[PDB]
Amino acid sequence: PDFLGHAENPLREEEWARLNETVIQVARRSLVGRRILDIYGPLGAGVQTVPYDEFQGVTAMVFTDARKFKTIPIIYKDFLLHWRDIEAARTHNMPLDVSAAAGAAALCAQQEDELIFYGDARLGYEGLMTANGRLTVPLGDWTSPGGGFQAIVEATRKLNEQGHFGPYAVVLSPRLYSQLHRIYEKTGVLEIETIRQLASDGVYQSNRLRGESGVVVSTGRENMDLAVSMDMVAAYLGASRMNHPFRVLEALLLRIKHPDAICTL
Amino acid sequence: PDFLGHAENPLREEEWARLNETVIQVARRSLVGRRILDIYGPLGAGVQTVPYDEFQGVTAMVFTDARKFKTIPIIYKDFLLHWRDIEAARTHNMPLDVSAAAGAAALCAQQEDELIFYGDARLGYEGLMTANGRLTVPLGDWTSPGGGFQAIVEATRKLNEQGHFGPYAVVLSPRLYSQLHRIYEKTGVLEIETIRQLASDGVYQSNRLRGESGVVVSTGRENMDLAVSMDMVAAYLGASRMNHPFRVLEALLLRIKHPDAICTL
Amino acid sequence: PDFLGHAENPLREEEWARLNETVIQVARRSLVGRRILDIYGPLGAGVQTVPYDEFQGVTAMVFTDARKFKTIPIIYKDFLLHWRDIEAARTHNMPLDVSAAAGAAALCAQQEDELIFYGDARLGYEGLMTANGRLTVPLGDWTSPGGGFQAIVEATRKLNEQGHFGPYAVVLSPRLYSQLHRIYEKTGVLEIETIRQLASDGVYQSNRLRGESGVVVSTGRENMDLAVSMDMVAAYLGASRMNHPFRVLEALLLRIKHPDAICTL
Amino acid sequence: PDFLGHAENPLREEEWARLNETVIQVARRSLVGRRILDIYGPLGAGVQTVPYDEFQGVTAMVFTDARKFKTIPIIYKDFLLHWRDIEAARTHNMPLDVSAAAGAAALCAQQEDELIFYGDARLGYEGLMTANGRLTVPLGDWTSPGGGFQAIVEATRKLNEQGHFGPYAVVLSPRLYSQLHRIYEKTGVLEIETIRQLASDGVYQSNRLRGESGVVVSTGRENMDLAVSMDMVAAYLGASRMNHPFRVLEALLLRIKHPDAICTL
Repeated sequence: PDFLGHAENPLREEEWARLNETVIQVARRSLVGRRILDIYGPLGAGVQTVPYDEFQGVTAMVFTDARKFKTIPIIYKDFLLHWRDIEAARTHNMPLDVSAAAGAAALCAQQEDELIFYGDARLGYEGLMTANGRLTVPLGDWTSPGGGFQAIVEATRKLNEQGHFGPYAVVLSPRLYSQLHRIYEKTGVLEIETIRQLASDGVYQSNRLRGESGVVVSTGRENMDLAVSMDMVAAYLGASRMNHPFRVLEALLLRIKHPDAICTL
Repeated sequence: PDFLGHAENPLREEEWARLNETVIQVARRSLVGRRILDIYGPLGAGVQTVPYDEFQGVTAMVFTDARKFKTIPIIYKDFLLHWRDIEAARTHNMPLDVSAAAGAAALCAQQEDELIFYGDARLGYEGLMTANGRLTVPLGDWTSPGGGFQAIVEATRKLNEQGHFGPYAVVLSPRLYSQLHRIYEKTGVLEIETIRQLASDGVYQSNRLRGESGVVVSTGRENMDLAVSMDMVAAYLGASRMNHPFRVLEALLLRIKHPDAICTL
Repeated sequence: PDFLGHAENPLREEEWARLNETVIQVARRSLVGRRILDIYGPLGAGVQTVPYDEFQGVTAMVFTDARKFKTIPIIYKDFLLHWRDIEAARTHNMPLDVSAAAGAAALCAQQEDELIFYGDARLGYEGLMTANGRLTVPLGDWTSPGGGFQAIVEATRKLNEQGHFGPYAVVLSPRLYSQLHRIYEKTGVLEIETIRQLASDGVYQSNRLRGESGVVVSTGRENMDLAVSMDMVAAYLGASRMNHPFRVLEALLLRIKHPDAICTL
Repeated sequence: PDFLGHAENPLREEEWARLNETVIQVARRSLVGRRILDIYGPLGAGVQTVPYDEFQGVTAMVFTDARKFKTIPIIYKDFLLHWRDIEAARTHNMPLDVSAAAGAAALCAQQEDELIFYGDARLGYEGLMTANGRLTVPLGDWTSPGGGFQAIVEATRKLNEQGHFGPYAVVLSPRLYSQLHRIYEKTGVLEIETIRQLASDGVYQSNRLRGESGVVVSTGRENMDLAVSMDMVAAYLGASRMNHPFRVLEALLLRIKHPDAICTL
């Protein structure tokens, strides 16, 4: 009967394909970090450590590669399919409900963006909001109509003088996004279109930022990367008590190879 | 073991293809000069001199081709891959990190744009900012709202009277770009849209220009060319001390076949 | 002529085999550390980081493998074969002189033993003489006939009470080795035979130890390992100026997975 | 991907062979009981009860085999391999780390020797230190130089008068082993060589014995056996939460078929 037995992929190939498509699609729709960072290609699930810097190195002599090494975190969320649903979908209703997968993937991607913007801060992971040498600037009197473009211009000037010209990118909190998206306030048209023309790559909004945020970054690779050990895939754990629990995995590591292209408002 | 040996392409065909794709892609994204100049097709790395003018020529008689001849410069930047990384990527992590290639290509393309806009000025190379018979015009009181469009109009009029009508193109410094991109200042809408409609080919911004710049040019071929000896390719030098150093090459020459279509602000 | 050309293995397969045999043989004869430490098998030259501990680990949740990660050093020594010698040995004298390889390998193995016993101490590497939680004991009045066996017995008792019984091993400095190897001094026969019977694995002498040393360790695996990235092989660098320089490589890392089985005199 | 699936031997045949070789090798090195007891051959994991005596047996009549029957204990220790390590070793580093297996096997073999020498004493299991009819003898004034050989001689005499001549074997505690291994103390040479010549099979040391111990036994089969249900093998339990837990099994039973060849000091 094949269901009075333990395990080894209760779902068929079509159902696995549908599940993976759903999880990948909702991840791609939700994630905002993966739209300004070039990704070090998918290395495979085997790797656990990746270099964090750039290779600039030159009786017996000993040579120790002194760049840096950091371990790759792993993000997961659990979800459960009832016993009878799979057995039905194998003969009964051809669709298999994958609502739980969508919910789990949404939570996982939200945690991913939170991890990129804020590091764990005690495990040693760093982030676009906590990187050392962050080029911090003050962003005060934002409520004044026309006081947000000034901070963006001074920030991009500070990055230009440090040697980092080229296309920029801006990630703003929802409140600041609305404030800059509502008013004209300086000379001409809405004071988010001028910033969008200044950034030349895009101005995005991230829900994970706190009340006041808004870093501008230099989108070029070799400034900041994103090591993808493996993209979001759904994995089967094992039939606990004749049900079927799964897990959606992801293993990303932000590496700030050059923390000069960061400027926090 | 193939790594206790010297040389001859440590990278496989797939890795070479990825490296060349990365370098070409970042070059194409960064370069601004190659968007207003038609390119004399890639001649191959063999050539070292190209004619700089147009052929208009008519006891024994001697005939000397008296047009002009100039040598083609070559732009390069070095980068280094560690020894173990290639050996790993051959069996371990399938990706090979090409961050260094991206950085080197960005620097090389920046130097390319600098070379086009400013010549070497002592090696004899000339440029859109230093060409003789440049049709120089004064650009003063730019800060006055509505004082930038006037200079563009007088410049395009000066080019029209010299016999060079047709589509134009404008390359402005970042400061002037923002100043014209921020204000309405004359009659109607933002005073960069009217200039964009006047130019009919595009108004671009180049980071390599100094504080005050902004030439307008006639985009037609036979007015100004761009001799491409070879596009940006990554070349392997030779394993110095069991590491692997590379070099990204480029050989371009701007030739101003007719310095009437230039006007510096 | 094949010698008016650059590179790619000037030596034939027989000569390479002889060279590798010589270097491996002298290494195996000289090394004393590899006789009390089980080796994590040769991982291949690709790997650069290995775990330093034992896996004991258990809105979305993030899991960071928190054991430890350390990079694998690399030990090398250079040697040079004259130009004409290889060309002769290809037709003239069938032997190729490999004296330089033997000297380089001896120096490399000496540095290896020094590295195992003393860590680099500033690069972060640790060693049987500097490990934290070392169970230090005082070894005074060694000159007194019969005062060396007492220290060994108290040290092995201290290890027994900590939970580490099983076979032991002892590594003594040359001076202490002679002192214990010269005198009877307690009850019966030479006071190095009783210690040898107590250790049950062997009492060895290492030249790299300073004046006063003599740790006793528990030889079992899972107490202390030795990660072998690659054994000593001779590698060819590249014909600099028509000569032929080589290099003998080695990449070992001592990992003290459990610094309870150490006791320094 | 074969790792987004549950179970059925995550390790390949080579890795299983290496694991079993490591566990068996460390067991064989550590165990001291299996060096004086002939083993009733490996019966297979199926059996759970073995006879404990020797068959000496002769309206309807009923015949009940009245020898004895005892159940075979099972000794295990758990260890865990991380999720990513197996996936890496399948493509990345060819070695698989088996340190945990070595530690678990060492603990299991230590428990085995403890079980042989001391029975469970409440489950009914018996041992060379607790067997009834043990021929107990007093071993006092051991510290006196030459007072240990006397006890061994009187013990072997007591066994000889009981009808059990033939080769003997001696298992002594570490303290008594050192005391007899340090002094000459009677007539000639070290007072452990004479006992070794008296025993004719070997004098061994076991760490599991308490402060004062030292039985001498008659090594012949049919006096005392060792029923091996199955030797130490590593078994896979099942992927709990995408990790991989294992277990090393062993099922031995000491059976004292004739408790006359025992004499406790």
